[PDB]
Amino acid sequence: LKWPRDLRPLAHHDLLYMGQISEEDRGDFNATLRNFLVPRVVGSQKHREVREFIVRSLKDLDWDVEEDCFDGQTPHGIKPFCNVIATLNPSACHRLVLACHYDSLLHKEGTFIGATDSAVPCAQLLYLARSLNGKLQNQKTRGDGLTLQLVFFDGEEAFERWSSHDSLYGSRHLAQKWHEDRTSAERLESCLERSEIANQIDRMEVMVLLDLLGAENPRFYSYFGETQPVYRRLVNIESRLNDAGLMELPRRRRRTNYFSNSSTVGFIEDDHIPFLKRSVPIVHIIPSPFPDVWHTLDDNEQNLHHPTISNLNKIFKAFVSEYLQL
Ligand SMILES: [K+]
Ligand SMILES: [K+]
Repeated sequence: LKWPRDLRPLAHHDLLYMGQISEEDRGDFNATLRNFLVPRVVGSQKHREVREFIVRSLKDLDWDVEEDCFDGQTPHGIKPFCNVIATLNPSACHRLVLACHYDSLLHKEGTFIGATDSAVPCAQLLYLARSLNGKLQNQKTRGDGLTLQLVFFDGEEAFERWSSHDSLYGSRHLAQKWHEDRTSAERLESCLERSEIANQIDRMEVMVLLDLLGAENPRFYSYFGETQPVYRRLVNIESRLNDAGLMELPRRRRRTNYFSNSSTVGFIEDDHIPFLKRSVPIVHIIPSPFPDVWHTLDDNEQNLHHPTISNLNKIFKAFVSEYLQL
């Protein structure tokens, strides 16, 4: 079955622009990232400060921001959680959803920054909102029934041994909440003709979940045949940026090959699962293998690879631009 939205290839002009990184672009991203490079354990002050920074940043861009807060039982007792959902145009029927988690693992060995997991993805979502603001605000005026939505999940990490009951606290909560919140096309702005909308989760056109980003040379695969048409746009955008010489490589005459044009045999549990189970199409932008620093105290700022982050930012900016026809 074909994708419900006809995917128009990005014009060369727009590809070149989205593939440019200025000195002030790099600086802005790094300033954003610095806010996240702190321990962010569930219920802590720094975690609250990070949430407040996310909320203020997006409110300042005139997005609608909801703080979805609740208390849930964990192996460490009752804990407070708060998901952040930012929506560019609440009224638009369909959402391109980009997502990550903002909590950091409570590590048995001590202070854990979780730079790739997922401080970098958090910063990337805010950077996209900031850097594309003018174009996004223009797109919102179109009445075309599509918008951008950013979800920063709380409580992705397990408190003890990962299990169905100990992990994904924010995502399980939000997926259930949206599934049980009934609605219809008649109540929404410009739904696609053959849309089956019965609840809020049906409005999530595709969920692009970013996780474990920021290490050198990540390898991505299409984890879901359902979203192959969307995934292939990431492959194409990467190829086009390389052809144009817009990727940062350590030597001349190399290419990035992050987005493999294959599928893989790999089952990864993450915040997409509760949405996947409710028929939300998923693109999971997570590397396989995981970065070597995964869940170690070495998942820190200095182990980030900035040229890779810059390259990913170019791909993501071009992707959002293509999908929303910015
Ligand atoms: K121009
Ligand atoms: K993790």
